[PDB]
Amino acid sequence: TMKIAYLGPSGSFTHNVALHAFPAADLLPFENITEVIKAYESKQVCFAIVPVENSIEGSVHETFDYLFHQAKIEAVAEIILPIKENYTRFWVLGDETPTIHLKEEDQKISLALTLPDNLPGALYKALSTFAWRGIDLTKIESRPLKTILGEYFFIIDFENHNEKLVSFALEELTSIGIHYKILGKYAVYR
Amino acid sequence: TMKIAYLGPSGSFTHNVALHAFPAADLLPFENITEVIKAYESKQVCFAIVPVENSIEGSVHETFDYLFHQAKIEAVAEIILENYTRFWVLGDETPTIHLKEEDQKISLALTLPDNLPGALYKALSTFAWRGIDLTKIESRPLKTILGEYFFIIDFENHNEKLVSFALEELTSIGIHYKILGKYAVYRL
Repeated sequence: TMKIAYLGPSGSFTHNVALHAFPAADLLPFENITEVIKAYESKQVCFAIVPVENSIEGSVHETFDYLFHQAKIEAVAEIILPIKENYTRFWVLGDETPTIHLKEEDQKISLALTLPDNLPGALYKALSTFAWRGIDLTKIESRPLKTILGEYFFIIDFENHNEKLVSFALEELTSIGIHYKILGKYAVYR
Repeated sequence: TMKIAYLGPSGSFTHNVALHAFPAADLLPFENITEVIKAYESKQVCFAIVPVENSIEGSVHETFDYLFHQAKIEAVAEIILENYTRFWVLGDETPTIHLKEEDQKISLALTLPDNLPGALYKALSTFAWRGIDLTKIESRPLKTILGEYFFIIDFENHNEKLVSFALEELTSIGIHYKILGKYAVYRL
């Protein structure tokens, strides 16, 4: 919690976001999302703040590809910013849940799933696991696995209001042979 | 003397795709994907060739957004080789393509009830119980509010009457669809 990396330059939307999450902290700018996250990995900073999704353009490829393939870091808070495109989701990445007293709007968990034989055909099994328990899917996005055409990993968000039910959901995924990476468990602030 | 639009400039990857797919044709370049499709919409050309999926970036946002939000046209062929690996041929019927035919597929853009992604499992279950294999699932913002999307699914079109019942079932659930294409898949 001392030093915080954000997507530069100074006065950026991401800068504005990092100020609210960490008002007492030393905020250091980095030139691109990859370097922001690498800054944490190198232990220069304590948390990193990056844009992850926009209401018009969609998910930020750079953020999710790096977080899945390379990083061993989690989203620990989400802040939604109005833009005058309209709304963007920003994640606070780190190792602990920071204390943030902004208006809480939601609880979520984000997963990166890969399927057996990397077949998209078994996606329904993964979604049914959460569906039958009434855990609502709020987002799904596919990204290239960077192996061959037709192999992907999936970014899925679910409501995380009932964390113990979610835990069983994840256990069932495992029992089915579906592999997942937890990208984050976090509160959503607007 | 068929005129065909492709994503420019001359010597682009898409040119090269079109060059191999359509050796007898007059190939006209356009500056961006949106303009390529408009070339067809405006009847300047008989077909347009645009990238739909990239090995690194993934699905091409521009292509799918325009086709969903703005155009009322279908892909009539897919070629496996702004993007690098999957290309759609847009037009009104399937043209002669001088590549190896590999597959029959259909791509659908789905919207869900109250536009929340939560009912996606229903759309997928509809195809799953019939043994219709999905080969891709992508989403794009609906451009309404954050958390609202439309969903692109590609599936095998091996059994067309089974597909027809699936669509009926989608309908009965209140899931709506736009057919982005019914097409054969060709390999360069």
